[PDB]
Amino acid sequence: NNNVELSRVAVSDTHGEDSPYFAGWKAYDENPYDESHNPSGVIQMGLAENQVSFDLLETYLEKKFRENALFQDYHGLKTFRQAMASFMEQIRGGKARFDPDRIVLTAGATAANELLTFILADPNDALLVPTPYYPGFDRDLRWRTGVKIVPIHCDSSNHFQITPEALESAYQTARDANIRVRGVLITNPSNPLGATVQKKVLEDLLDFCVRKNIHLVSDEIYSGSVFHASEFTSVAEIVENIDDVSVKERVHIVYSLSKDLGLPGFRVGTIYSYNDNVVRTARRMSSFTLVSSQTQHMLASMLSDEEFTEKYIRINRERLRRRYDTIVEGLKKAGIECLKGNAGLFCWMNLGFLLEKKTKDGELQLWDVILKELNLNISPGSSCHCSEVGWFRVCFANMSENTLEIALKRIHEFMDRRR
Amino acid sequence: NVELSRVAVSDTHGEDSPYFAGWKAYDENPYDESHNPSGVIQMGLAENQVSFDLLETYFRENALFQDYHGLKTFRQAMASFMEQIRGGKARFDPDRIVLTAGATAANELLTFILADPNDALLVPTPYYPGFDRDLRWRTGVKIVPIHCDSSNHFQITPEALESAYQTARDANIRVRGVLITNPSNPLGATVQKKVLEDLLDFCVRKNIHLVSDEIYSGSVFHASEFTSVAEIVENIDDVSVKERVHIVYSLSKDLGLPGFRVGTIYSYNDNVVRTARRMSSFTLVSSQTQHMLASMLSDEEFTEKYIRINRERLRRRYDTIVEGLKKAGIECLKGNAGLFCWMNLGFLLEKKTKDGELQLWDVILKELNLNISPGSSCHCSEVGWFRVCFANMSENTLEIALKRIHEFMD
Ligand SMILES: Cc1ncc(COP(=O)(O)O)c(C/N=C(\C=C\OCCN)C(=O)O)c1O
Ligand SMILES: Cc1ncc(COP(=O)(O)O)c(C/N=C(\C=C\OCCN)C(=O)O)c1O
Repeated sequence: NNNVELSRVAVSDTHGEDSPYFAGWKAYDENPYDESHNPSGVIQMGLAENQVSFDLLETYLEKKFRENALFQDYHGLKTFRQAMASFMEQIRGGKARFDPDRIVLTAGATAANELLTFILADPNDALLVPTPYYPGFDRDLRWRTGVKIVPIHCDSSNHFQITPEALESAYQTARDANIRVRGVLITNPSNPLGATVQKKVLEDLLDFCVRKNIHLVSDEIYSGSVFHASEFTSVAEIVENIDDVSVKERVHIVYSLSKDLGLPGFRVGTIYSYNDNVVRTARRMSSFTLVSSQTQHMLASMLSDEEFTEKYIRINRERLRRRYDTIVEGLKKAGIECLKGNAGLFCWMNLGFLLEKKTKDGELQLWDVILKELNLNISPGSSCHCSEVGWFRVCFANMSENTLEIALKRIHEFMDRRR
Repeated sequence: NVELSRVAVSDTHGEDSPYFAGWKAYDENPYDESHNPSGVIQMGLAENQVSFDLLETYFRENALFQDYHGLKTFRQAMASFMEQIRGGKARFDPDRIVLTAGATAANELLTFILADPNDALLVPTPYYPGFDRDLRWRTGVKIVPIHCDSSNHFQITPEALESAYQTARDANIRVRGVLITNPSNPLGATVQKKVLEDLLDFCVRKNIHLVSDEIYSGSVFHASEFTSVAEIVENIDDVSVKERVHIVYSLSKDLGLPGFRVGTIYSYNDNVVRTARRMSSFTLVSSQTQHMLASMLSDEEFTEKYIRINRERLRRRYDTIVEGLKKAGIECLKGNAGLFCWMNLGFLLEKKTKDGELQLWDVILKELNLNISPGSSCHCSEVGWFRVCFANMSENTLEIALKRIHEFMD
């Protein structure tokens, strides 16, 4: 006899925890920085969390049960989905409108993307994802679904943006390889690039999805963190300009309050689908990952406070843009370039010029030095499947001004030695 | 036009079914004491309101906490709360507690961990209709029934386990475990300690898993009649036996908090613990909710008394409905736990068939404006049985519902 057996999924490494993204976070837990009693400790810059605006929520909740405890309906509180739909309209500046009856809540966007993948792709089918992308997709999209990721290659020529030749090449290469493609999943604005997607690129992408008869999933979890509202194009805007419901039926939006509101612990995700069958199916499936009715009830009033949401979103954009400029201008003093970003909680930092040669193990060696001599946890670009080595994602939104300044000192101090 | 996955177009969502057709019909004309007492009274939903008044009489760091270990305070509260429910007959290490969004998530997640697509789990009939979705819809895993009949109050026998296993072998389906409900839904009955030990020996001999969904453990009328598989493991000394036992629990039924989506897996298998915790990223409990409940669920004073009083009211509510149904000439199976009774209407049947049972089920939904669950939606092997929920309603509403059934038998 042998030890009682677990499933293939259970012994698979697709949980993604043998990886630089997880090891650097682990190195942070063993020696965390602290201004007062460990200024030599590891500064956490590898986690995309937003604390720069959190005082607005603290100030707001200061100034202001049986029903929710019994409410477990898979639609979610009608009151909260109105708050969510209105909050999403405010993020997009009225260039889109959201019917609360189409809102499906999930425990964060982690749940939403896996759920949508269950709905749009069979096991052994594939989704196209532009590189570089959020390492967590390698778990979220694949671990339990049997679905595969086919990369859409992007390089620095066009600032890592989708080109029609890369969409056609990724699709056709897979189709010639007897891999069935079911859709494209994009991050808009991008993680890890911190960059909006240009409107015409999204329009060509939607046209491409029509021509191949595939789906378009747009993960817009950083939409409220675009530095300037007018530079963001949600796929909702491209679809609102179309009454052809035959076209609408393939577009789905993933959103979450984890990044824009800085509430990751509350696990508020949503799917907004223009496909009525996906809505009905996603909602039944959300039974496996429902949002606490307590937090829905708490957040509903705050997220419907049109006065407060207008102010929060405006101010959150400015503080993130302000941190982006702080860190990008700090790195330029040290002789380090970043991609020009216009959104998100992270900058995309080019260190390829410090490498042995453009190889993967050279990037990890450098990452090891930044993690052990500089005591900074940042994410190596190859764990985001970047096509060029030496790029690093650096998060700037989860820390105090001074902690960012000290982190900048260590890097500036490190470049002086290497010259 | 776009294609969706087989999972998306599948019937396994289970809503083209009487359990959800009657729950539907309730929404179109819902009862309300104030402005519609002729409306549909909901008796098809196992929810517990009878003890909620006891709860009523009783930030930056939380918002940022998204760790899949869960709050340590809340894992401590859950573990001590689960020990109090079992009367100290078992001990729960808070470090092994894995939280999920309800037991709905927990059973599906465990199914992902314990069985491959196209393998099977054995499930005793009758069983919770939601399992037909939860264990199968996204997992590709099959349910092979363990048949039970009324001769022994629908309890598992060593023989039924073995022929059920043989049935899967004939279909070239590999059995990976048995999932039981302890106490039973829809029977409302504890499982005898002897039966659980014989079940565990069967799982050892076939080297398969045993999942015990004990979401109704706090609703056993007389605490000593309940045997958790945790008590049986507490006194086993072979690790080969322990390693296959996993407990699912939730605060939805015993505490009446279904909306907060607090589920847990307590597994005696360290790799299931670690895998369940990684997999719980897809279905985490709100940290706000963990925090609020940690203080309440660690107040052993309040919890010891809450558990005691909830047992007494569910027993009396059980007595109210079963004695109400007997007055109308209807027998219920002898139950001792849960939020529902198991009602035999087999004598009003047109043809001792499944078609006949649903036809009769249609009458109670239309004419009586009562949603109750037909036993064939629980895969009962005998026709004419119905699950009737009694804890999701007021005193007044239950009396009104009984009166409607009483008149129908006239
Ligand atoms: C593009 C994208 N989608 C979904 C998620 C999941 O977020 P949720 O709504 O479940 O809270 C992330 C989280 N981004 C990160 C994940 C951090 O770990 C926590 C995962 N919940 C990151 O550091 O890049 C993300 O970047
Ligand atoms: C044995 C069992 N396990 C798990 C669950 C789900 O519990 P939760 O996910 O809240 O922790 C139920 C709910 N059973 C019912 C609840 C249904 O509500 C709607 C979802 N089907 C029922 O009517 O039998 C159950 O009976």
